[PDB]
Amino acid sequence: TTQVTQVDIVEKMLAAPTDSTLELDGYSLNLGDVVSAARKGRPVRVKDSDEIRSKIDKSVEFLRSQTEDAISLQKALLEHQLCGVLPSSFDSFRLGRGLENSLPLEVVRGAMTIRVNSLTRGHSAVRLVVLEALTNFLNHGITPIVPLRGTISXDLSPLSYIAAAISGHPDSKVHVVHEGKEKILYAREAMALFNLEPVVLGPKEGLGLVNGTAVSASMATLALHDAHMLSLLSQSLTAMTVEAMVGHAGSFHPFLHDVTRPHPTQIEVAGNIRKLLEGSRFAVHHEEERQDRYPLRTSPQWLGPLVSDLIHAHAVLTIEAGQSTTDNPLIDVENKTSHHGGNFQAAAVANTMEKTRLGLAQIGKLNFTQLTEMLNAGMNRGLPSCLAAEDPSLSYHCKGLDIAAAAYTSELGHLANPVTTHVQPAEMANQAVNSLALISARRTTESNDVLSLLLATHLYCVLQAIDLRAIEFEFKKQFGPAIVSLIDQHFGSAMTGSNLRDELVEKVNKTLAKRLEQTNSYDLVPRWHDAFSFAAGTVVEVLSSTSLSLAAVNAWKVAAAESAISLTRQVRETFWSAASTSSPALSYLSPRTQILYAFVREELGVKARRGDVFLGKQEVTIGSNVSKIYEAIKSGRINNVLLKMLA
Amino acid sequence: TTQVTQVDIVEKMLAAPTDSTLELDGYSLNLGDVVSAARKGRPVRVKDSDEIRSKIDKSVEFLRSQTEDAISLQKALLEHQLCGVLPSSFDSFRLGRGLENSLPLEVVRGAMTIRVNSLTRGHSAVRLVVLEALTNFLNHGITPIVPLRGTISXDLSPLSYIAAAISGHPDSKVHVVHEGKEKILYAREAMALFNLEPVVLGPKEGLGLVNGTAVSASMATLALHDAHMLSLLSQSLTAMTVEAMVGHAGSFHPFLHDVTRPHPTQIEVAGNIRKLLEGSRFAVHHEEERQDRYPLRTSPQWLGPLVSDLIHAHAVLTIEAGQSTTDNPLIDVENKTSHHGGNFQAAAVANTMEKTRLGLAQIGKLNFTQLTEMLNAGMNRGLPSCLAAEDPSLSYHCKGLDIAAAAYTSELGHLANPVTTHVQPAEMANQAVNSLALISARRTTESNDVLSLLLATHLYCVLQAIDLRAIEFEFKKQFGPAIVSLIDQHFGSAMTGSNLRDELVEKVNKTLAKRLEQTNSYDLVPRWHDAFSFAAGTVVEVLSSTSLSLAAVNAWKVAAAESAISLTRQVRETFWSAASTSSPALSYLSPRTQILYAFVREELGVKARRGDVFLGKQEVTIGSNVSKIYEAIKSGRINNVLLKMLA
Amino acid sequence: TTQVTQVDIVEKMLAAPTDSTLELDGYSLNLGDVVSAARKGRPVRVKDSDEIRSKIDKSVEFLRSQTEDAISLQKALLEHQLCGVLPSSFDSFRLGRGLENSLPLEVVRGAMTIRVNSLTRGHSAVRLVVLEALTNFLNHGITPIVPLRGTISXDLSPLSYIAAAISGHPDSKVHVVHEGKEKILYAREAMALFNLEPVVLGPKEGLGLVNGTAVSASMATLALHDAHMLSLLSQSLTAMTVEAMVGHAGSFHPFLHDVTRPHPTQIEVAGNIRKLLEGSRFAVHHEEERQDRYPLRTSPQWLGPLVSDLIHAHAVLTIEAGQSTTDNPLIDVENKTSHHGGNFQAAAVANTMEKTRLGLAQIGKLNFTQLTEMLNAGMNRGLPSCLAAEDPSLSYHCKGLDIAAAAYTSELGHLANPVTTHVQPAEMANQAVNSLALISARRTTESNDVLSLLLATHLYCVLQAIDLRAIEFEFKKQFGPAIVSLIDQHFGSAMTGSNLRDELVEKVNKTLAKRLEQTNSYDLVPRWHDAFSFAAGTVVEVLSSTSLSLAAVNAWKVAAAESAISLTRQVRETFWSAASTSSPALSYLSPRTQILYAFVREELGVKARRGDVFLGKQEVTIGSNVSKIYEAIKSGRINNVLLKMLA
Amino acid sequence: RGLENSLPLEVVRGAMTIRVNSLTRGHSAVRLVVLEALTNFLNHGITPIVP
Repeated sequence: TTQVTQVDIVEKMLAAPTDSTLELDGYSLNLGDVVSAARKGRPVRVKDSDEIRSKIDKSVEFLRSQTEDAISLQKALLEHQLCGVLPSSFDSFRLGRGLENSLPLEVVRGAMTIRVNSLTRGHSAVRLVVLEALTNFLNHGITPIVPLRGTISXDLSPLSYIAAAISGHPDSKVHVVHEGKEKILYAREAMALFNLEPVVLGPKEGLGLVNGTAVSASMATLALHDAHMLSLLSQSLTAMTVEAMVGHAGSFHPFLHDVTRPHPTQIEVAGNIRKLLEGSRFAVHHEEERQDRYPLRTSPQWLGPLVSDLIHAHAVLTIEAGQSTTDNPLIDVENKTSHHGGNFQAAAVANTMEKTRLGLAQIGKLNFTQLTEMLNAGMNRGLPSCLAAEDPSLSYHCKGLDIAAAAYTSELGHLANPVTTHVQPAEMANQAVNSLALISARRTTESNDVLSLLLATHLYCVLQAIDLRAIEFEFKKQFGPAIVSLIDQHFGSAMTGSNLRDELVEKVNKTLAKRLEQTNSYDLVPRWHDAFSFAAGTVVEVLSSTSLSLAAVNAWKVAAAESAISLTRQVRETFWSAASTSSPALSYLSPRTQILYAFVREELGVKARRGDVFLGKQEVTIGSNVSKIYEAIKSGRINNVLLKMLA
Repeated sequence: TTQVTQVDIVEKMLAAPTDSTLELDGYSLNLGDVVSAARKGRPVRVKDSDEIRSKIDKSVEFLRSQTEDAISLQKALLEHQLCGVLPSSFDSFRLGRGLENSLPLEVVRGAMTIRVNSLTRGHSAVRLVVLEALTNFLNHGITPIVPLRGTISXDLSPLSYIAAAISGHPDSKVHVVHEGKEKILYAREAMALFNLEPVVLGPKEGLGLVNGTAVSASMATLALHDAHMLSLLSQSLTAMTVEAMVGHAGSFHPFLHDVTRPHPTQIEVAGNIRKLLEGSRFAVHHEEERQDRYPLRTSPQWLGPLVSDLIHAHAVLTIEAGQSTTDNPLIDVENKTSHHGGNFQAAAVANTMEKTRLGLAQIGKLNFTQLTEMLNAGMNRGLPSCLAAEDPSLSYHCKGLDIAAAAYTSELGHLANPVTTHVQPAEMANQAVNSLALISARRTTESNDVLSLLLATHLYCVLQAIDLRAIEFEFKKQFGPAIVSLIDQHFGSAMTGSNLRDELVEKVNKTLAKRLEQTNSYDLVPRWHDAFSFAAGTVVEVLSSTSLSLAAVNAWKVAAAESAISLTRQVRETFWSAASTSSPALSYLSPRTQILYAFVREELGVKARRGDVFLGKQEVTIGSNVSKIYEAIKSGRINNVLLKMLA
Repeated sequence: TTQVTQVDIVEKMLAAPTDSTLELDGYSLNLGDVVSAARKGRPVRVKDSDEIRSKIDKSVEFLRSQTEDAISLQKALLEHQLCGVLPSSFDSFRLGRGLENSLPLEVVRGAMTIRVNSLTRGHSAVRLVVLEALTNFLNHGITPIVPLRGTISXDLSPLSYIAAAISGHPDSKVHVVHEGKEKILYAREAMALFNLEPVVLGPKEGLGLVNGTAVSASMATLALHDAHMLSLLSQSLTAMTVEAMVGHAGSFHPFLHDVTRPHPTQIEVAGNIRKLLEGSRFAVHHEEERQDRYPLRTSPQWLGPLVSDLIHAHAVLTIEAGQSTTDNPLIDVENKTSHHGGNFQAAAVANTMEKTRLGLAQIGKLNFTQLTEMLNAGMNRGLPSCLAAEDPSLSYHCKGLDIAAAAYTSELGHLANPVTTHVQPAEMANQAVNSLALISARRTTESNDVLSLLLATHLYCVLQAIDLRAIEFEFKKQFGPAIVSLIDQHFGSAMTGSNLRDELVEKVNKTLAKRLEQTNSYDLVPRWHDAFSFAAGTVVEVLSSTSLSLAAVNAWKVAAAESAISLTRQVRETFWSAASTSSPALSYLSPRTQILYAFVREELGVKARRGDVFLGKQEVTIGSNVSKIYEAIKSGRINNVLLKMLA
Repeated sequence: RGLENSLPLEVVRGAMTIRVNSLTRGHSAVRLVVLEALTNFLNHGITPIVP
């Protein structure tokens, strides 16, 4: 639909407050909201309504009227569910290790937020003091430690650990930061510290808690949120690769989408890239009288299908996470009746994770092909061998990254296979079909991580590639006239009263380019002597009817190259002398892509790399720098940059 | 969205005329249209309009104004494309074998239809006579033979074999039916049989003919079409299994979907099933004081997500097949400019196919779990062992089908893995990313096929099950009172003046049912003696205070069992004596599901099966029957009976 | 182990007689045997021995001593098994279509052969007359029609259709050839045409006939057989590509395998390639002072692992197909005891198929990367653009095949995913684990097929490449001196008494080669003018101190280029005028690889291609030719030419 | 948490052991003092953090 783009969605999510308290009313909770609560420690509370309180209280009352095994049964439903694996002791912990078998804290916080929001719909019949137990945990930084695996997503077990924690189970353990450091204390031990009192689960109040898809919906919401970002970064990387490659903006022309193949997201993607490329002095906007490969040229038709899936996933997950009661059985109250269904079958969130993971693998394949092309000397239209600043003979700057990019891409491929086709006949066959939503959600989450390493690698590389390209442009700017000059100083007199000027200038220059594009692997000196050497053979053809010794041309050849090698060395020192805030790239880069350049180059401190050898020094590794770009993506810091350049 | 459902789409598709000529205008082509013209030999033609003819002629005229190599180049860009593999001779052909390496006929006709439509948009710049070359071919049943494999769906090769066929190529075979029998002639050797004249491609009139998605879009349209039907059949099968299982309709109540988890497609599927179940005597509609399993109870939330993808896929494909120019370059006549993009990257159609194939596996899994549960004596609530009409000892009716069901399901799982993750650096890396659309379409088509096998098998089995259920019902109808009769005849006098009446009849009936549930694998005689034998134990409890000999009750037992044995044998013969058109099943089945039962039991001839042993003969095999149902699905005959019961 | 190689196995298989009758004795059956009897209509029979007949009769006699229901039960355990799907009528059949849902003929014959062999072991307890029922069927070309799908390879159904065919079932069709043409008759309607008498199964003589792996083992044997050939063809293709690429044979030196990484199969493959490369004029054998890519250089370590699996698979299958009773129960006559186990769980054969299918994808990938590199003008060391004989402008010879290659490879990837991970809780859960052997065998067979398409395409392309290489060689042979000639004719006098001779000839030749490497995409005229134009620049350097006009050298340039243009055009016509049996390629190709070249260029008729444009005509398409090579692989005709060049 | 993006210590220790064992075959041409650098790391519980 040409109304609501991924960007609209990202801006909405990014607008979510982290300070103001989030109010759960059972219907307006959105994806940006759950993410702010899970990761940004946003305060959370069941909306101060009365309507909400009444329907809640009414649900409970309707049940009270239909005291013994009611509580006992709950204990029996919680017992068999606390069956997951977790480190038995703290002795197993090690530096940077220890909690691998536990669900990420943000997933648990997001799960509790979604758990409460749905219980406010007055269908579950669980006391308001129980929902409050959960919001207090969230507001006091108390997060239950729950096993990573064990659920088939009909999320009974992980949810039970949450219930056990609030109900103060003896073996229940929780996580919490106690001024300065983080600790893992027992449930009743943590609650004691914050003056919180353990709740006591009553009639059917246990199924109303352990039933549901809150844990899946939570991790899935975190994953879709991260994937949107990666999607927009991919598009930004495309625009910047079009620039570094000196490609064509025309592939993103409205006629090639809006008109001829009106897929709303093909239009959306082409529109975004078109926008990013506007005002670019790197990319080509017109031609007068040429190829440009699929990685760049077919990028909208490649990413477009993926984007609609991500937009679709967003529709599904906002309904799932903010407007659905996934418990069972459910009460109708106003109609005085209980219904037995299966709203706990998280096939909806599983379906979004399966589709997103395949999409994450398609985005990675696209960007990999663009990046590997740009890193291929015989394909990147002139750029230095491995994006090395100095002589390639002792510099292979990005070769390893080119390799790492393939490694990430391969892994995304395997990760992309479906999880939902591996359903087993669980629970004495009563749960013969289960969604496997959290397992799918977990796989998609790893794919986000792997794509992030790939895209952080691509960003690092294009930056370096456009700086180099900026250097080529600075050089060309001055060498263009210099060629004309050194020509006349050596041939003007050699032949006057002829047309041996406008022609020799046009053919020499046309021959120089032709050869220099497939000689970008040569070290500086040999490259230029090779260039004009070929250029000489061109003068011999235009100036056939002229009086000149072969030593009178060989002098023009050694002088032309000499100037080129001296020029190039000049432009280079100028660049490495000026701070990045003054980079020559900032005068060719589009105003919008210039925003990401500055973010990485200025705010993240990762600069262009000269080359250990040349510098005669081993500087902070490339990896240490890629790692910094990677971390900006995982923390989300880059999100606003992306929004700002695409808004 | 709650507007437009899968049935709304199917209805619209099945409304596509087969006789009325189809006029292509570059924007109105439907998926119902495309299908009628490819599988229903519906006449096609480029709409008789001046507008169409105008822009067509203009696109050409624009080109003609920017001599020799123009045609040559197109004899080059057609030479290297005719590189697929196909039987070199007819000496290879065998009985029911020979064209495995050729593209299905209907796919070619559809591609032909789609090719033309897109050409009418005037972005191509190809003569109208050429478009007519294809239409004539379609109108005369002239379908070229094209290799099954070879393209990476950037579909150059497949299309080339279509061009060379209407361009009269010496080594360009085709397929047609010459009154009575079909044959495989050569291009000009078939066109000179229908008065057709082979066209000659002019300037860039080859690329505008071989650059496109036509072939993929065609096969994808046929696969999505078939998948829509299978998707409806799966819901029908769900309803009928709820009946055969004497399950609960409450799982499809609007409160458990429309109100609690408002996913449009979960509501859509729940509604469909609720409908089909309305007025069913088999399914339960309300209790009064259970445990339906997930295969039945969670079907809406299981199928809902898949349904939304098929509906999303329809939106993608309609725009692709009926409103997009997937060629390159593209001309903007009313702007005097040529555009170089990449609308040939069929990622859009591959996306639909990838998601559809996964959906087909999810459907298969659901129906399999339903079917296998219904075939499990320990889970099917009292149905006969293997759905055998007579004694189980010498009857294992659907044993093989349960196993075949698992076989088809397993195959569906492996088929569902993605194809788009196996992209290769094709064509000197220029085509580093390619959609693989046709290959994916091909795989999805195979899943359509295997699901058809699974659903045909499920249909066969559910039918036999409800008849057997009908018989159980008729029996329980007459046996109920019989029990109350023989009870007095033997007791009554045994203890008059007390309450040993209402109680003895309740408890005996109750204990009689609890033991029959798990004894449905016994023959008939021992089964019934087992039942009342257990009952007699209940008698000893109720009639504790009474004067009766152990032989007095043993007489009651044998009598009861004898009555039951005779009774069941009676209700059976009554069933097998009456034509299916008078089957007692029609008295319990819902009005809507009865339609499917009648379609199979009558129009198909596939009747219930009593048993080869019993009947002392070997009648047409189970398979031959299942094949009938399968053949009804593949031909599309069952399509209107599906719309009929759901519309 | 270093004993027994893949070739040793192939040799042994291709040594299986087709005329000499095959005698089954329950322990000697080979995989070469099984194949000859299923694909080579080789006569089969239960070895004429008393021992065999003794234990057979004894197994029966043991049973007969522990009347009615005995036969009935077997009419029940055959009823429910004939549940597969197959065309209900012949009105469905079409040209080259009709039996897609039936098991391949050869598979049935093989299963038939294997069934019998296992029965001769006397563990079954089935009459000898029954075994003869099957042998006769095989000897008379009577092959029953059995449904393609249905079994989970615990292969009850498929086999049942074989029993019912020789047991004379009314609804049990079969296939046979009645002098001249093949037909599909009924059981007794075909046996009463060959004087055969339908057998009647007695006590437990049905289970001992339908319980087994026969069908899976059969298809797996045929697939492994084909895979062995493909595996050898892949190594042959590797060697020929090293030639066409003028690569290095050093990568196959024994020190880089036998000594440094002693993996038996890496040594085995390295040896095979080393061999084929012995005495090659194309491949380099030693330097004297490079960079072969992994597709060529790492082929032994890439194919080695896969080869070991095929050899391991052979060991598994031979024991399975020729020395195992996969029925149940099983009788130990000389111990008076019946055993209940599970030798019908074909996990063994599924294992072979799963690993073989993955291997087929690894092979395809390797050969694809080799082929696509050879087709890349920028990587193929000087070969013509798309392997076009004439000017590239109007010739893109193998463009379509590079793309088809990627297409086949992508398909191989998806096919390679496992099938054994999709096991379902079949048959009321009694068969909770089942091998899925036949389904896996079926998939592996398809990979055999698609790899054949890929390798046939690779073979076609390498052939064209070496001819073109041969032409380059013949040209370089005569051009070398020509350069040294025209150099003196124009220079020499220009500067006598100096060293401007040995130097000018070296540097010019050197710079002439460096520019030709990357100019192989130019037509011919501009190409050569481009070359010496660059050369002239080198002249100006060497002949710096000499009296010569710019028109003096420009004369040399044009002269040189003119010479080259004429020369190349001469060596070309010399090539196209001589029959292939006299192709200059035979002078450079290794003795062993020449065998493949001759097999294709002669016996197959597939000649090099000059170009439709140039020749001013449209000759048999590339595809029709590739199809020939493909057909040679499928028929197994190329098998002996493979053994011939490797033996 | 913290070291998820690093290879497990045992893999690195096993890698160093295998690295040395193969360098003793006299095909690599790497000084013995270099192989010793690796065994000392292993014997002193020094394990390089690797991505």
